[PDB]
Amino acid sequence: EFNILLATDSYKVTHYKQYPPNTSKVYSYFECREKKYEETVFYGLQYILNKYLKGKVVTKEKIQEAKDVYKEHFQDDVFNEKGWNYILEKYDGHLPIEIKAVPEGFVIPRGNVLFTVENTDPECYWLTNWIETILVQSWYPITVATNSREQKKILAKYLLETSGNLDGLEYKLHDFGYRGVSSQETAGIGASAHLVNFKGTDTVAGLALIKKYYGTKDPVPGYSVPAAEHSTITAWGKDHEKDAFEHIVTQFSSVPVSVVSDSYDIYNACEKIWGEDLRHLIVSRSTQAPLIIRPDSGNPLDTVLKVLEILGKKFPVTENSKGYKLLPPYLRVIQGDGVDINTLQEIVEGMKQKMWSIENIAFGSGGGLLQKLTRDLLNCSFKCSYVVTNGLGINVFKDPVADPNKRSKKGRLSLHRTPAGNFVTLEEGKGDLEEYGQDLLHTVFKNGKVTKSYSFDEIRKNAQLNIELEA
Amino acid sequence: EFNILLATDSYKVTHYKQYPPNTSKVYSYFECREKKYEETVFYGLQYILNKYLKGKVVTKEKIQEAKDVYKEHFQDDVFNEKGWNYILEKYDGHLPIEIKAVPEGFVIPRGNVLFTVENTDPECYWLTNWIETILVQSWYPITVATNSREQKKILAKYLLETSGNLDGLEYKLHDFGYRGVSSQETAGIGASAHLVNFKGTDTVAGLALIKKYYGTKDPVPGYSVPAAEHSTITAWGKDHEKDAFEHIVTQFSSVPVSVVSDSYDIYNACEKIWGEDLRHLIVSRSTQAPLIIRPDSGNPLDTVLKVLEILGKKFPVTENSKGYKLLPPYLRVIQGDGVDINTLQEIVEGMKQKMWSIENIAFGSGGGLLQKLTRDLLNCSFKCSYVVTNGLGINVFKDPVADPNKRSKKGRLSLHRTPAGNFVTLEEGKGDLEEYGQDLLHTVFKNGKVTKSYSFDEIRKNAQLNIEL
Ligand SMILES: CC1=Nc2ccc(Cl)cc2S(=O)(=O)N1
Ligand SMILES: CC1=Nc2ccc(Cl)cc2S(=O)(=O)N1
Ligand SMILES: CC1=Nc2ccc(Cl)cc2S(=O)(=O)N1
Ligand SMILES: CC1=Nc2ccc(Cl)cc2S(=O)(=O)N1
Repeated sequence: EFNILLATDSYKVTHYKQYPPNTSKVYSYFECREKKYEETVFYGLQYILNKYLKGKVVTKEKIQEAKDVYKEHFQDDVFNEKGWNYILEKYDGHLPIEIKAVPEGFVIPRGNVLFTVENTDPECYWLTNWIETILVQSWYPITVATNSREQKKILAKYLLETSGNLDGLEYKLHDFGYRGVSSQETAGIGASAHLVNFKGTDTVAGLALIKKYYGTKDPVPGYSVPAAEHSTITAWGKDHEKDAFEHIVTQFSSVPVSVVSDSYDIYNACEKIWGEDLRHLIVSRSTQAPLIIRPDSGNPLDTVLKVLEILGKKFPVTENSKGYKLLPPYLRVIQGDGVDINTLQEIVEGMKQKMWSIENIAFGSGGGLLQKLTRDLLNCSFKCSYVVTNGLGINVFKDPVADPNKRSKKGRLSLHRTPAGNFVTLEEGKGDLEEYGQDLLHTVFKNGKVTKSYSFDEIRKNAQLNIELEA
Repeated sequence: EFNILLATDSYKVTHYKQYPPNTSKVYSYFECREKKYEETVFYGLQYILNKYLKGKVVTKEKIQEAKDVYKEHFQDDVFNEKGWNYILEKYDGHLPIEIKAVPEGFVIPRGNVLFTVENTDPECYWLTNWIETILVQSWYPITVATNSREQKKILAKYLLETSGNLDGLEYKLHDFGYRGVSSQETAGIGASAHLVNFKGTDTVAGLALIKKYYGTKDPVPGYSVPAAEHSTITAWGKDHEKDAFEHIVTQFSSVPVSVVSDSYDIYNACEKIWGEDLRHLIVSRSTQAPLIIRPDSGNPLDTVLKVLEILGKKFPVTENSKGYKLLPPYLRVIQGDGVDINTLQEIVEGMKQKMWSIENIAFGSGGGLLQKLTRDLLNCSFKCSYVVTNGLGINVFKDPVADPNKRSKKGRLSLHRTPAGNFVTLEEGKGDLEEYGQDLLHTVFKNGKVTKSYSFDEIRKNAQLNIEL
């Protein structure tokens, strides 16, 4: 069972003895620190609040286990038994903490306050930063959601340019990252973040997370289609690739089906097997059930362009109203190897240069989508900005001489609309001057209870692209 | 509750319809595919076997739940309900799978078989690759342990060169990565993989994992010391940094204490605050309880060197027998910002250039150690190499025309010591010829039961550096 007393960085165990004497309040905030990715999608805090922070999170047993662990971990007794006991006895194990946050799904420019944390009991001044570690892990769903949205922006731009519309945009980037992430828990979190922007996923773990913690009107938030892997093609034997292909597309004759085609020779597979030997099985398929040919190796751009040129000569190509080439509706391509935000851009631009519509292709991404990201990408960071000691509030901050990029904000913070309709973060309690209207943060957690929640449908709406929003 | 029927890539739900008819056996293997990082530490499988694969993992309720989810997920009825029913009825929900693996901790060159997976009942040919997704996640503890070990190699080389020994090597790289990883579960797994090589960690989650799944003779596998953060310094006010420092070092006067010193001006803090105003509180400290000064911003190399030069002029420096400069034993430095394998190398080389012993410094690493890694780094990969169809075994593989690096191995595999004492993977069942020694892969899982386990102590022993031996 999860124990919040054992879910912090070790050194934080010793912090209650390092704050100024008579400190009654510690107030801290989270931002994606300023100075690509000029704006971030705020998503994932609600998961952490519900799974880890709400309700009775302290018991006599959890206190004793933490005590015994830290005794050996530090080779000394430095653990704050009395402080944790106080929470157990006074509040029945419910955290005396208030957290305020921007609504989930909101798209906010870098350098803005996203959430704030403070203790609501003066005895629990040390509690605010004890929970830094688990709250800061929100960097991950934020970063996945943000990077996934940036890829949607690229896809939207080129789909609109080459086709005249955005039909099917939300299925253009499929999550293939289940095997390439660091754990089962990470898989569920990351896949959910991607589903903020898209509807295609093979990372099943994401579905149950959204259903439990966020909720959608629809039965599931994400979808998949039948698809082969190398084992189901190569198992037939090297001389029987065609037999495998025929069996698979015949088994899945009335639903869309993806078939990895590069086991031995992608170009032969496209031109001779699909393009000649099995062509009669492809041209008979329905628009609702296309064959989706999947290259999976080689230079991504070069391979996509050559696959398209091959198919364009074996199948009847049309020219859409924008002047771009379009495969028949029973035949599509998915590129699911080497795809990240950089190569995605290079592929779609290269397709556009060669007059291929983005209608023809979809992308899959695994490691690039869910694993190749760090806290450093958006500079997600939690810092103390305000304390009260001897009854006096002081504005605190760090400001390292050799890195102005690491300077933190001062004092009590609030988030506001500017006269032009943008975001601004006010420091030093200046929000109380009321020159900038109401604070846009909401209390989302207070004294062990979740006080404000968002459905996954609301989050998706908040996270929409401006291009989509242009009705 | 975790449901194995829901813990695979979606498309694998459809694969039982795609394999050749009359297939009784699907045999697959995991390797860190060839084409730095020439050898990998095998660690983490035992965690997965115990937490996810062993015992009764199939129930009626789990089958129904999966059926319901997949109906909506695919907008179609594809789902091998009968296959899963069979496992439930015939084997009380235990997986009819055999897994053979190299012992955990083993250090193996790239491009060798590390573990193999096969069904033990012909009805369950589809099950071997169902569990690919969960098994392949072993890439993470493998890669963390491997990358951590490579950093230990660098530290050892430079510590030996500048000091003549390896004293304290196992405390030279501390795990600061708890806040920088993607989840609580990842935190525990990653921290445990680092502790294969070192003993210093702030990622508390790793301790409980090792105790539950591996075990150590000592009470805990990893340790920490009291340390400040920016909040405990800055809370005192901008004009009171010295007061914060004095309070903290005095609270922790008889144990090592790390104090972040870059809140406002690291160089001022080292030269005027530690080096003058509070010098008297430092030079009095025990050798077992030094002050550990922690810079946390700026160019990692330039900052470490400037800090050492400042400290060397305010405190009595000696020259060791190798000719390198050494701070007094009550004063040490930790660099815990921007450290990864590349920058670690650049810092120790830079220190050696300026005649500073590696004895003087330790390193902390967070995102670089536990998060900035992918499955692509060592090319961790799981592929089918052997199937039996109509009673005939056939060796199977992929070999993409445009990428020879992705060619996979053929047939039944085994791992052997070579006459010169190296490793070789034999393909096409050639291991049965017994021209080499015994197969180094051992059965670790069979039909729902974990059949061979390793302690964390054994794993650390297996993962030792050559220079340590
Ligand atoms: C549906 C589908 N699923 C996948 C999952 C993982 C990978 Cl790695 C590849 C695919 S696909 O491209 O065959 N399509
Ligand atoms: C053509 C195509 N269709 C799909 C339909 C549904 C899903 Cl969930 C995914 C795809 S695709 O991206 O593989 N390409
Ligand atoms: C000098 C020093 N001592 C330590 C003792 C124990 C641990 Cl666990 C870590 C360290 S250090 O690496 O911060 N530096
Ligand atoms: C003991 C110790 N713990 C830390 C944990 C996280 C960070 Cl980020 C920094 C440190 S330390 O360098 O103060 N030493």
